[PDB]
Amino acid sequence: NVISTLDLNLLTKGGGSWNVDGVNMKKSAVTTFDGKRVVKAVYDKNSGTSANPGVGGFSFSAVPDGLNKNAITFAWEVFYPKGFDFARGGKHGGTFIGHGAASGYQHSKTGASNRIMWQEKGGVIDYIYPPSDLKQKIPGLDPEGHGIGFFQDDFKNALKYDVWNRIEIGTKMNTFKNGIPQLDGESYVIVNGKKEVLKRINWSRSPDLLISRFDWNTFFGGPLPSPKNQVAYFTNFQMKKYE
Repeated sequence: NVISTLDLNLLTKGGGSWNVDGVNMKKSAVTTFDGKRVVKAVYDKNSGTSANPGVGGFSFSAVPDGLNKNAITFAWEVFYPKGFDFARGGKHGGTFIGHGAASGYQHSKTGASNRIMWQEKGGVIDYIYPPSDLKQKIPGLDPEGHGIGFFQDDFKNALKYDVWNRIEIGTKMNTFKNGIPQLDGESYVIVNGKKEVLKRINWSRSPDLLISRFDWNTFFGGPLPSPKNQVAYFTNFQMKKYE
């Protein structure tokens, strides 16, 4: 079940056993909200990617003690005050495979990523950057342009207002046969108790390229940035056994 929980009071000083670095708090801050220790994620009007001038969200990287390189789940809760405008979606974060680019319109032969995005009206999708020059049998799973979305129909308006939404994302490596990846990797997403699973993934090209870190980086879009100054709260970041 839950292997460990991030202590947000250590987020800017190494994260304890989560081995956090790469921290960019931007305008966000660890605080208390609804009696929980949370991060208030501050999204300025017109914030998003670096193509957008406002400041929004926050980021950090973690390699927790106990990270299982073959399969692992990360989980968190998020509160959207009534009135929050989800626009046309944005990122939370997720699990990165191997080393090298796998996000931001850039791919690599050795890296992949499995992330949560929100969508319009509070939807959720699994958003995957697969590696360059690696066979996939899942239709549309190609390492070109932006990442590939899954579960569009399955989490429509899943993210509700004025409550703690529970989100999880699980990642399980493919196996290898004589160094050949076997198109048997998996992903799953859970939102407020509903689980959807994706099988038949090649997550890497070689048995030394495995699950390597959790990268958190929340922001609107691209391409559509935050329509207004607004906040959301994140809490209870957990690393969990892959179910």
